[PDB]
Amino acid sequence: TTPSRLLKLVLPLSTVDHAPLALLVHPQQPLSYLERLIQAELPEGEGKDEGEFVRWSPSTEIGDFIRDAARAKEFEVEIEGSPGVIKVAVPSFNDRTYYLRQRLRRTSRKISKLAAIKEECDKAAHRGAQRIALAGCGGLIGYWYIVYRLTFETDLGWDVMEPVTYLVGLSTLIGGYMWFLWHNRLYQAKGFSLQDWEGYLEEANAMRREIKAVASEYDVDWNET
Amino acid sequence: TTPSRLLKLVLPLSTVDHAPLALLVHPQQPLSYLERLIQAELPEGEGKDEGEFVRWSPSTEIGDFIRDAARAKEFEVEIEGSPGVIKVAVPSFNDRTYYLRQRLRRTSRKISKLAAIKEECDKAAHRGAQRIALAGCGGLIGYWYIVYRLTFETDLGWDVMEPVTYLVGLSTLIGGYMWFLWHNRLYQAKGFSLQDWEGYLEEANAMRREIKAVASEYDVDWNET
Amino acid sequence: TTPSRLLKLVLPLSTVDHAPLALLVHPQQPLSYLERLIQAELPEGEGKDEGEFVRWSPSTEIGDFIRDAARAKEFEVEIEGSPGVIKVAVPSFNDRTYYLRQRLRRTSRKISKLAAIKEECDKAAHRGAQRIALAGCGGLIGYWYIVYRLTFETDLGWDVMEPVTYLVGLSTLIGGYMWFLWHNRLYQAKGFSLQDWEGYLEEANAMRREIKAVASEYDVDWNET
Amino acid sequence: TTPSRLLKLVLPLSTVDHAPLALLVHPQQPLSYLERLIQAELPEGEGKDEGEFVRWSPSTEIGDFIRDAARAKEFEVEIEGSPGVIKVAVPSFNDRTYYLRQRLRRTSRKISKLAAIKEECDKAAHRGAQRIALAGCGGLIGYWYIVYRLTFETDLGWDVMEPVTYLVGLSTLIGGYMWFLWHNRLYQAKGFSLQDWEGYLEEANAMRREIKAVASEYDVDWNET
Ligand SMILES: [Ca+2]
Ligand SMILES: [Ca+2]
Ligand SMILES: [Ca+2]
Repeated sequence: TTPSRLLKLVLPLSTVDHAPLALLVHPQQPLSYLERLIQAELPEGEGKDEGEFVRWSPSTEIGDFIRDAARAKEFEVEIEGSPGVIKVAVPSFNDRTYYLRQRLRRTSRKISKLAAIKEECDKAAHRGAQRIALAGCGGLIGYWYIVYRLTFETDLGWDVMEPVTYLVGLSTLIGGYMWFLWHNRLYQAKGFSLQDWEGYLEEANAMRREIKAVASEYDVDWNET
Repeated sequence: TTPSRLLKLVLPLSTVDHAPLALLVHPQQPLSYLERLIQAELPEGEGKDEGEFVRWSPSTEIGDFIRDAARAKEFEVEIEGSPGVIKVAVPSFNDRTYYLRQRLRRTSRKISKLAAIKEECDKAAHRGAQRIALAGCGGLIGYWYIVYRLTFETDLGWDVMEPVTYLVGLSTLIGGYMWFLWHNRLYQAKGFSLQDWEGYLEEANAMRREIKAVASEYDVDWNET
Repeated sequence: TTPSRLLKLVLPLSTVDHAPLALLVHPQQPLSYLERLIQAELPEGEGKDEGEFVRWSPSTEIGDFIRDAARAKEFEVEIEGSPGVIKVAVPSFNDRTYYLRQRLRRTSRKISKLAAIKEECDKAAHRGAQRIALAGCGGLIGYWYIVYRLTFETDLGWDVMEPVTYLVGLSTLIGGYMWFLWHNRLYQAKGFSLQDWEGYLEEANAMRREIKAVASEYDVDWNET
Repeated sequence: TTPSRLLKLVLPLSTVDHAPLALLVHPQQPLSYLERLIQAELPEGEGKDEGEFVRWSPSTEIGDFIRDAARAKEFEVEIEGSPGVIKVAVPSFNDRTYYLRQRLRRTSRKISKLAAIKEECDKAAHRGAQRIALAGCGGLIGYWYIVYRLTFETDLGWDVMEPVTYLVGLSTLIGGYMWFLWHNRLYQAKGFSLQDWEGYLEEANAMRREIKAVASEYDVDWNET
C-alpha cells in the first residue's frame, strides 16, 4: 500500500501520497479540518468513504470513525476533478495500545522487586514477634504451674503467696512501662518508600482503566498477558 | 421565532426556517463551514449577530460562541441575497446537560441497589457476632452466680476461693492470648464485584466534574438535587 | 473610548471598531493569531504597542502582556497603510477576579450555615458526655468513702469486705459489656454530609490559590474582604 | 551541522546559519509564520523535511512537530531561491526540562530545610515528655520499695496493707479520670508557616506532573534521582 497512517504517542499521523505529505490531527476534531488542509494543499471537493464505500458525514468525529475503518481494515479517500480513489491502512487495537501497554509493562517490572523486598521484611518481623510471643506464653504457663504447686503442695499457703502475686504484677507493670519508654526512645537496607510503591500502583490502575476503555470501544476482550 | 437550535447527544443541530431544514455541526467546527453549507443549500454573503447586534468573526469557534449567545437566549442572522433579518433560539444549561445528567441518575440508582445488598450481608455477619457475644455474657453471669452460691452457701469460704479467682483470671488471660496466637499463626447470596462498585463510583464522579466545569463555564451554580 | 475589551468567564473578548467586530482568544496563544484574524478581516501589516508606545514582539504571550497593559491602563494598535492609532481599554485586577471571586463568596455563604449546625450538634454531644462522666465520678467517690468507713469504722473488716469488692468489679464488667453490646445493637434533623462540607472547603482552597496566583502576577496584595 | 535549535526558559529559538541569525518563535505558532519571517529576512518558496525526507504541511503546529523531529535528532530545510539543503539540530528531553527541573530541585532543598526545623522542635517536645515519664516511673519504683519494707520489715502485715492497696488503686483510677475531665473541660524559635510548607509541596507535585506528562509525550521514562 502506497499511503499509510502511523500512530504517534498521543495523536494520529497520516502519510498521504498524491514526495508524500504528512499531517497531525487530534482525535476529537472532525474530518472537516482534514478536508481544509488537503484543500489548501492542492491548487475543491473532497469526500471520505468507509464501510463498503459509502460517504460518511464530514462533521463526524475521528475517534468514532477509525474504529469502523478497523472493523473493515481500510480507509477510502475520494477527490473531485482528479483521478485515483485512495486506499489507506488503519491502526489495529494493538497499534493504539502500543507505547502505552509497554509503559504498563515497565511499571509492573519495577513493582515486582519492591514487592519481594516487602515480603522479606514482613517475614523477618513476623518471625520476631511470633518467637518472643511464644516465649512470653511459656513464662505465663510457668507462673501458673508454680502458683498451683505452691498453693496445694505446701504449708505456706495463700496467706504467704498473695503478696508475691501483687508484687509480681507490679514488677510486670514496671517492665512494660520501661519497654514502652525505650521504644519511644524500618525498611533500611533494601530501603524504599511505601509511597513510591503506592504511586506506581496508582499509575498502573489508571493505565489499565484507559486500556479497558479502548478495548470496550473496539470490543476485543483484552488480556493482560 | 419559529426556527431554533436543537440538541442531540453530542453534536448540536440547527433548524432554520425560511420547509425548515435541519443541519448538523460539530462544536469545534468554525462558522465559515456553516456559511458554506447555507450557501450551497440555496440559490451569497452572510453575517452573524449577538448581544447588541455586532458582527462576529467567521473563523470563530461555535462551542464558545453559543455561550455569549446564551447570555441573552437569542441569536441573529443576516443574509446578503435576501431581505429581512432572522432570529434563532439558544440552549440553556439544563438543555446541554440533558442527555448527560440522566446517566448520572441511573448510575446513582445502581449504586443504591448494590449498597443495599452490601448492607444486608453486613447485618447478617453482625447478627452472628451478637449471637456469640450474648453466649459469652451468659457465662460471666453464671460465674458470678457460682461464686456467690459457693461463698455464702457453704463453709469453704473466701480463704478457699480467692486463689481460684486469681487462677481463673490468669487462665483467661492465657486463653485470650492463645486466641491471638492462633489467629495470627464471599457474597454468593447476592454477589457484587467491588470492581463494579468502584467503577460506577469513579465514573459518576467524572460525570460530576464535567458538569460542574460546564456550570462554571456558564456560572449557573448547578445543584445535584 | 470607542473600542474595548470585555472579560468573559474563561477567555478574553475584544471589541474593536474600525458595525464593530468581536473576537475570542485564549490567553496562552500569541498575538500572531490575532494579527491573522485582523488581516483576514480587511482587504497586510499590523503592530501592537504597549508601555510608552514601543512595539512588542508578535511572538509574545497575551497573559504576560495584559498585565503591562494594565500597569499603564491602555493598549495600542497600529495598522499599516491606514489612518488611526487605536487606544483600547484593559481589564483591571478586579475585572479578572470577577465571576470567580463571586463564586468563592457564594461557597462561603453555603459553608457558614453548615458550620453553625456542626457547632450545635457538637455542643449537645459534649454536654451529654460531660454530665454522665461527672455522674460516674460521683459514683466512684461514693464507693471510696463507703469502703473507707466500712473498713475503719466496724468490726466487719476486710475479711468481709474483699469479696464485695471482687463481686462489684465483676458487676461493673458485666454492665460495661452490656452497654457495649447495646451500642453495637448522628446529624439527623439538621442533617448534612461531612463530605459535602469537605468538598466545598476543597473547592474554596483551590479558588483562593488561583486568586493569590493572579494577585502575585499583578502584585496588588489581595484582601479576602 | 553548524546551525541548531536553542532553548530558552519558555520559547524556543532557532540559530540558522547561511552571520547566522537567531529567531524567536512560540510553540503553538504555525510554520507559515516561520516562512514569512525567513522570506522577509532574505532577498521565495520553502520546504521542511523530517524522518526519511517527507514534506510536512505548512499549517502544522511546531510543539508537536519537534517531537517527530526528536525521534531522529535531526531536521532538514530546503529553499526555493538558493541551492543546497540544510540540516538542523533538535532538542532532547533533558534539554526541554532544563530550566524547568532546577526549580524542582531548589524547592526540594527548601522543603528539606523546613523539615529539619520541624524535626528539631519535635525532638524538644519529645525530650520534655521523656523527662516527665521517668519522673513518673520513679514513683512506682518507690511504691514497690515501700510495700516490701512495710510488709517484711514490720509486724503490721498484709492483713493491714491489702486494703490500702485496693484503696490506692481506686484512687489512682480516680486521679487519671480527673486528668481526663480537666483536659476535656508556637515555633518562635525557628518559625515556619505550615501554609508555606504546604504551598511548596503542592507546587513541587505540580511540577512533577508536568514533567512526567512531557516524558510520556516522548516515552523517555524520567527518573527523579
Ligand atoms: Ca486472710
Ligand atoms: Ca486477699
Ligand atoms: Ca486482689
